[PDB]
Formats: sequence, C-alpha cells, structure tokens
Amino acid sequence: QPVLQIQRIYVKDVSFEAPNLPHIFQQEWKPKLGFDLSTETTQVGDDLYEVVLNISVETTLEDSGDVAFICEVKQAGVFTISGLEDVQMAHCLTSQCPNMLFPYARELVSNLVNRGTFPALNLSPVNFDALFVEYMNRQQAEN
Amino acid sequence: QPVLQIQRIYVKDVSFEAPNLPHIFQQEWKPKLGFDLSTETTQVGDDLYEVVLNISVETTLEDSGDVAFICEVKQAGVFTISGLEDVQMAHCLTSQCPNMLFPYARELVSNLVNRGTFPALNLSPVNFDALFVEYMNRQQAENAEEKSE
Amino acid sequence: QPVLQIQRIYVKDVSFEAPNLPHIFQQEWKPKLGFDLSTETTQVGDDLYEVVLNISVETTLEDSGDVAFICEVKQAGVFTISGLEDVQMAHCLTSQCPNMLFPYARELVSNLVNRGTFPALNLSPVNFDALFVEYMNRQQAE
Amino acid sequence: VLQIQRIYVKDVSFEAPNLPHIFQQEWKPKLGFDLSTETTQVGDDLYEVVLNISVETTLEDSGDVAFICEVKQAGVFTISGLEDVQMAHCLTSQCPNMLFPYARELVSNLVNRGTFPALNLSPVNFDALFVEYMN
Repeated sequence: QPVLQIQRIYVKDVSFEAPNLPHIFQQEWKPKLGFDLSTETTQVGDDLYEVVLNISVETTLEDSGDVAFICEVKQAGVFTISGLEDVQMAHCLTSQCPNMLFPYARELVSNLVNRGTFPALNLSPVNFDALFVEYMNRQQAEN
Repeated sequence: QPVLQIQRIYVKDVSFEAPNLPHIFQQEWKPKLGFDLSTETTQVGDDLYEVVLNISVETTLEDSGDVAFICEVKQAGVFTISGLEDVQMAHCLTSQCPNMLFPYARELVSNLVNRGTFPALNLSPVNFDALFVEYMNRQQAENAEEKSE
Repeated sequence: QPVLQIQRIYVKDVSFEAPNLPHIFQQEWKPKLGFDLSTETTQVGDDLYEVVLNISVETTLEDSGDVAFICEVKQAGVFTISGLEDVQMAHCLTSQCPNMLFPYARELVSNLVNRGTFPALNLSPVNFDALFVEYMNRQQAE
Repeated sequence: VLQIQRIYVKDVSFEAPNLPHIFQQEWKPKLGFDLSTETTQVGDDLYEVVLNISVETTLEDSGDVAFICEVKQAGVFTISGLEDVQMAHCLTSQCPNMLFPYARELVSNLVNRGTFPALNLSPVNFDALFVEYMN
C-alpha cells in the first residue's frame, strides 16, 4: 500500500527587497507582476523527501520600470512517501506535494508584501497538474 | 508648537535564511544568539523624515555550532517632525522614533523564525535613550574630525 | 474554461482572550487543546462568493484546569467562481477555498498566542475534502 | 527600581461586520479613541500595568461601523522605592507609555488583516492624562 504524509512544513528562505521606497509611494499604482515558480525535491531519509516550492514575485510599475518590490520564497515540506511507481511518484513530487505547500507560500508572500504597505497581493492559483505534464515532457525531451 | 506624527510605518528589506533544514531539527536546542542593532535617518521632505531601524539576529547551536537561522530586517517609518532644538531633534530621531518602530520589526522577527518552526524569538525590550546617549558620546570626536577637513 | 480567482483575503472577526494572566505563567505547561472549525459560503456578487473559515481554539493547563487562552478567528475570502459542475463547485466552495484560507487563519492564531507569550501554536493541516464528504452525508440525510 | 519582566496581551478583539460590502467605497473615517490604564500588584514589587485601547472607526455619512478594535496590552514590572505620588506617575504615565508602542503595532497589524487602510495610532500625552487622574 502507498503512503504520502507530511512530517513538517517550514520556510527555508525568505526575502523582500523594496528599493526605491520612501518615494515610489508617490507614483500611481499601475503594476506589472513578474511571477515565476519552481520545485526541487531532495531525498532525506528512507522514504523521506523534502519538497521545496521556489517562488519569485516582482511587481514593477510599468512606465518607471522601477521595482516596487521583489518577494522571494522557499516553502518546504518533508514528506514520507512510499509504494509508488515511477510516474505516480513524479506526480506526487511534482504536483501533489507542491500543491499542498502552495497555499502556505501564498500566505507568506501576501504577508510580506503587506508589510511594505503595498496593495494586497493574493497569488492566483497554479495548475500543478499541468506543471506535472510539462515536467514529464521536459524529461523525455532531455533523455 | 512642536510636531510629531506618524506618516507611514513600513518595511524596506527583510530576509530570513535557515540553511540546515531539516537535519538540524534533530539537534539539542542549545541556542547561541547574535544580535546587532542599528538606526539611520533621512529627510525626504519639509519636516519629513524617514527613520530606519536595522536588526540582525543569528542563532547557532551550542554543540555543533551549526547555524539554525539568520534573519535581517530593515523596519522603516516616515515622520513629520518640527519645532525642536537640535538636541531634542536628535533624541527624537535616534530614540523616540526607532522606539516606535521596534515592535514592528520585533513581530516580523518572531513571525519569520516561527515559519522556520524554531522555538520563539521575541526580542527583549530595547532601551532607546541609550542609543541617543551613544549618539551624544560620539559627537566630540566626530566634530573634531569634521573640523579637521 | 472555468474561473477561479481571488478578489480579497480578509478577516471578518478575530478574538483572543487570556483570562488568568500573569498567574498562569507560574503553572507548568501541560496543555489540553480544544479545536473546532466550520465553513460558510455566501453569494455576494455575480460569480462572487464570500467563503468564511471559522476556527476556534482553546487551551487549558492540566493540573489546574485553568484556561490559558481562547482564540477565535473568522477568516474570509471573496472569490470569483464560475463554470463549474455542481460537484466540482461545491467542492471548490467547501474545500478548495477554505483550504486557501487555512494558512491565513493559522498565521493569525500563532501570531496571537505568541503575543500572550505562550508556547507556539501552529495548527496542523486540516483535511477539507473529508469535511466535504461529511457535508454531503448531511445533505443526503434529507 | 524599575524594569520590564514580561510584555503580553490579556485580550484582543477586531470585528469588521460589513465585509465585503464596503471595499467598494472610499475613505470618510471617524475614529473613536478611548483609553484606560489599570495597575495591579501581583507580587513582591511586581505590578501588572494594563493599557486598554478602543478604536471604533465609523465611516461618516454612511454611518456604519468599519471596525472595532479593543486591545488590552499589558506588562509586569518590578517597581520599588518611590514616594507615594511619584509612584502614581510610574504606574499611570511612565509604564503605560512604555507599552503603547506594542499596543500600536498590534492595532496596526489587525487593521491590516481587515484589509482596511493602515492605522498607525498617534502619540498619546501620557503625562497630561496622569494629571486628570489625581483629580
């Protein structure tokens, strides 16, 4: 029988620069979000995996092209996973686990950004399943 | 009369790093705390000053000496200050204001280390008039050097 | 192509009470935690619902029975939901959303228990799909 | 002798009973401040100073409440050796002012969770209040 369980959820790395600060608040609010996302998976112990969801957000206010902020995040989870065939295992490490972390990472980004008094940045969903399919293509590609 | 009013408390830079997860979680919680603190100031308007409070902490474990986490914060706020003798002004800026900012950067610190799922880290109350004092204590030598140019 | 988008994560209500302070800090920390959680939906706009996640936590200390803290949080959202079959939709409403809201409500609880200077309280993952299934075992009960 | 031993919240509330049917309007705020202080001896030269703050923002013209925040920020202070009245000043002006900035980011923090516009409470003349006390 297969097993997928979370052992711990924790941040491995956080960041939130907002340079041209004191002033930028004068300019008018017209964003240019520069999302990006990734996931790495390190095996730790027998049947234990660290799935890390890497995320970079970067509002940019069009005309000026001057950064409004750059939030980066590494939300991780250690999981116990066993009894899965190669492809399933890959859906776990690539969509299942990342998908469960995602919402914690969303809250983080939302919390930081909020600390810079900026306007709410509640990250929109990601389709991890697609990401899985894409993951599979990339692997056959390389092979 | 004299005027002090908060315009906007806000963050300008925050980072947090916990380089030894998860393996470190298995070690005995023997915390060693590094904690440097500092303040800066900048006028950005007519009676508009933006004070910055920097904080850096770093925990290591007694036994292995490994690093548990590093967190750096730059809490800032912009204020409207006016009608003060140069001496008052300096207190306001090196103490009064940074003081106002302290809880904000404190919470952020507690917040982040808790996301590392490490034991609480609630910075102890800081004496801000102290910094003012160090500020004064530095003048004489600084003015001397300033004069030497 | 369906539609799921977030319009506003926000708190409708939150309460934190620590009634036996500072005396309680003299007791040994032997916690017995009570946890309760529920959900509510409400169409507000046209393809716009305010999903609410209610969480209530209480902790007493075992030797004295005294209350260390009680905390209640109403974390809400307002989302744009469209183009979903009756099943997918009620799932989205009763599970998928409340889930997105979980981290927000969680952080709030840990944040407040920490201002009371009590040991950390980081709510463990909640299984909303399970609560979703029971939601159905209640409707069908009719 | 005067030193802070522990800083903590005894009670906190924050209700915004008109969401999300207001995020659509603009700001026409009418803050409703109120503030108390209570001290209690809890031990040998140990006093619990409690700073009570209420802030009921009512959006004027509409009349409805935008939110009601009620914080009890407190602290346990070791305090000894003070002439009768000069003590009062400690327990009613000195200590509270020490707690206020914590009571401030708390109120900010909540308000910011209600998505409303940043509410960074304004400075309170704690000595001036002390006067209207002895009366």
